[PDB]
Amino acid sequence: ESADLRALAKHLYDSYIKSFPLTKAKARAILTKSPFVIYDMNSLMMGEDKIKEVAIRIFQGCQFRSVEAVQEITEYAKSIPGFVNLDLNDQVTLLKYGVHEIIYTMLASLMNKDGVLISEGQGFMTREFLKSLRKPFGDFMEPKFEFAVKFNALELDDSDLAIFIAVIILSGDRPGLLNVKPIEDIQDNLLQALELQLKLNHPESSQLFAKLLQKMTDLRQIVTEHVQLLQVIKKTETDMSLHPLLQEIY
Amino acid sequence: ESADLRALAKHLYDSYIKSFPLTKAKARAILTSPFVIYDMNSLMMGEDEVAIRIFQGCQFRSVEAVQEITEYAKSIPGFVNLDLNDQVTLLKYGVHEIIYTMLASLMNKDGVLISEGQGFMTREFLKSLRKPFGDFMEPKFEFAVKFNALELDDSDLAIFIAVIILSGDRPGLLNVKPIEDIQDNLLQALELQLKLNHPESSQLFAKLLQKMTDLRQIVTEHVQLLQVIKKTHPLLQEIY
Ligand SMILES: O=C(O)c1c(Sc2ccccc2)c2cc(Cl)ccc2n1Cc1ccc(Cl)cc1
Ligand SMILES: O=C(O)c1c(Sc2ccccc2)c2cc(Cl)ccc2n1Cc1ccc(Cl)cc1
Repeated sequence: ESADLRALAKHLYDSYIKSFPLTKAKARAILTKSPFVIYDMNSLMMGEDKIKEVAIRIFQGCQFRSVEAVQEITEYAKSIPGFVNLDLNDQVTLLKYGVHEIIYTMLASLMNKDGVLISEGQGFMTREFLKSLRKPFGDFMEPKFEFAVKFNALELDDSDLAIFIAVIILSGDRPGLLNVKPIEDIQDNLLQALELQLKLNHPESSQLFAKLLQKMTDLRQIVTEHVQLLQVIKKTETDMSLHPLLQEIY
Repeated sequence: ESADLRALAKHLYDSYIKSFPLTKAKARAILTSPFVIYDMNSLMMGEDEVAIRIFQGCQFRSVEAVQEITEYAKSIPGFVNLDLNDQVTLLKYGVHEIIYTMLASLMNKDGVLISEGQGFMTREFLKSLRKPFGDFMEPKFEFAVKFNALELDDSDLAIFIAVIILSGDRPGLLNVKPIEDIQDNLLQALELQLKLNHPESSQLFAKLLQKMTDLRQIVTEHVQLLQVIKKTHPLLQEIY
């Protein structure tokens, strides 16, 4: 029956709002109290005032905020009906891989073709400034921006993304999973949830479900580059430290 | 209205049984099948440091518990109509007070029900621990003995725990008016329920409102201990 899921879709929006303070809705407003834009070396030196080299400072900046994003997605995951009940060793597995795919989804919410929100929306930072960095980091965030723009085209809601965020973490198709059946069953309901939500919220985006499920192809492909790229920067610069929570995931 | 109150009582009760798989009725039934843990040796058998592993299962369950509490607060009339920030606050603080209340329904003098009922840890086993954990649950056991002496049923608890949840004095509530507004309602319902289901028990109502002073005691003191437990996985620490 519908109300089964309609109400499940509600439970998850409400947790979504309660777990991530920068929503797609809040970003879209501040991308159309305006952000301080950074598009040059010095505008970064203002960015300190207003809100080791730059490419390394700015990389370590992506890392702190991601340690706090991983915090946010754990909080959200606990909320998902079933997840807390599952095997403990697999909870840790689902997050270990389920995190990054979530990140570059929420990322897209903060992105347009031109750049990316920063410091909780306080600032903006160009897609072309980023390209113009130090040899390893001049390619740090480029495919993100590419996928951001194709992914954002579906023009998803927050309420949509909350169920899709759910489906992601509860994969089953993940490496190291002892009990796969109960994961895959939670997801059968989340997919069932998601299906009706895309019909109702976006009644024109025909095969939006299909076209959304399709973007999990793009998403892993992104994670793969980030991993081996992230793996380089350790060899280039063993001076750099990583946060242990980020270590675990990686 | 004498009839409205009897309605809130039932809506709350009903939601409570859906919300909580293991009732105090059937937890009492069990207590008088369950695999007991009384030795170290029973333990390594029932699984199929050691002081650490036991503490940390209390953890995994304590987090399952939280979720079924959040599910249950949903059905409290107009709970959801509250400011979402305020919902988070009420749950955040009340959750612990309701865990020991429900941990009473699993406890008797000599130990506590385990694994959603399939087990029984001796109270004397629990007492027989290391200084970091050898009087961990000892305080708890005294609360539940005195608490269970009020012979509340789940019909009463289901109204009682709703009231814990909406206690309007929590740190950081933004709009306290409706929070107390509902609590006034659940109080009015709990009065009628205690006076109906136990007309023999005089001032039971008054006596339940004092154990809430105990609950706030046992919860700060437990807080105090899970920071003393910080004087002895990164992704898992974050889970808890
Ligand atoms: O501090 C920040 O919030 C920040 C930073 S770090 C920073 C912020 C202000 C001045 C200097 C550095 C960042 C760096 C990149 Cl290359 C991309 C996004 C960044 N952000 C925003 C952000 C980072 C990660 C995620 Cl998952 C979402 C938003
Ligand atoms: O998973 C359980 O059912 C359980 C546990 S979990 C456990 C069982 C066997 C060995 C180690 C941990 C538990 C531990 C303690 Cl020191 C006290 C009560 C405990 N329980 C009963 C319990 C029921 C509910 C909640 Cl909120 C917390 C604990």
